[PDB]
Amino acid sequence: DVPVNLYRPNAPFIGKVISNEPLVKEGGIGIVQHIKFDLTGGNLKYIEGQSIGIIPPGVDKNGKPEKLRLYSIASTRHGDDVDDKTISLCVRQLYFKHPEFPETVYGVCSTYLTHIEPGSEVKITGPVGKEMLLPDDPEANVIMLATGTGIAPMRTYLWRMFKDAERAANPEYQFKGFSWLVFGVPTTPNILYKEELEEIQQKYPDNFRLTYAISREQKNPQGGRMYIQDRVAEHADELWQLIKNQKTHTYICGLRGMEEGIDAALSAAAAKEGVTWSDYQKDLKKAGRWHVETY
Ligand SMILES: Cc1cc2nc3c(=O)[nH]c(=O)nc-3n(C[C@H](O)[C@H](O)[C@H](O)COP(=O)(O)OP(=O)(O)OC[C@H]3O[C@@H](n4cnc5c(N)ncnc54)[C@H](O)[C@@H]3O)c2cc1C
Repeated sequence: DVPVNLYRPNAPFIGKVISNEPLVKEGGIGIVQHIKFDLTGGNLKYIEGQSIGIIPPGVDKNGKPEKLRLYSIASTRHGDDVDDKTISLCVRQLYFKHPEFPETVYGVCSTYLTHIEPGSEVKITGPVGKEMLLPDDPEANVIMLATGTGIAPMRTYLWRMFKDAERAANPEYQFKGFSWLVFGVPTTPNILYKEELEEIQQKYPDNFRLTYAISREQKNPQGGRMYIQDRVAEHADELWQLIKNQKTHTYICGLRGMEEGIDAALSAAAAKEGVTWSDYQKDLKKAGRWHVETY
């Protein structure tokens, strides 16, 4: 039922770049690009929460061909234009390292993607993943805890739930539950998809709550920079109350490291009612209601 491995690394789909647009506004940190690919001429289909592989050109330091890197799909199954013809990614350029020659390290696949030109042919594999799927139940509550590019699967869920053209295309999914996105980024210009996220909250105030953790602009009560874990702590009792509902799903996505703080916050909330969060969470994971993709 769920499409998986329609294309594999030995014989990838060759897609064409339609557009490559910047998501970090002036004054932000780093480069994150929204890249849309043309799927016509192949049979790549996918659903919300899945990933695709991209195989970048070139060889590694040992002269071996570069292998695929996975990227969370950032578009709904219908693509950004709701035409079933495209797929989009949300790609951050990876960079790092200290003063030792050569000092500048640029990630191979992310540099390739973030600098890619419209018209370029790209090797795509997948789709893959069954851990980040959105329930078919339109009355589900959906908690979304994202940092940076971890917004990608959240965009797929939220667009499907709330975009006019999506609602028109999906007669069997008219979302009437409650969704809450807690989104951590360093600056306001780094709020990926800010305008569209805020448009959704304005239009659906009873079905969508938007909470930011902006590290360079906000401080937690302890005086440290504000991170997602701090917002989860701030709203721990509330989030726990929602998690107790049999129909609530929670999604966590982004660079590894935020899970520990999230668990600590929820553990303290649950303990007040005699619940050991780590046990409850194991049961949630087994039930398919606790969804994590960190990298
Ligand atoms: C399921 C999944 C979903 C993903 N979704 C997205 C997404 O939506 N958007 C996105 O941008 N990325 C996403 N990623 C990450 C992506 O797959 C790549 O790993 C990333 O883009 C970097 O690869 P690259 O070739 O640029 O870097 P590569 O050249 O592989 O370089 C990566 C290497 O950098 C080395 N390194 C050394 N020091 C550091 C350091 N301080 N910080 C980081 N690396 C260091 C590590 O050894 C690492 O293996 C996802 C990954 C997974 C597994």
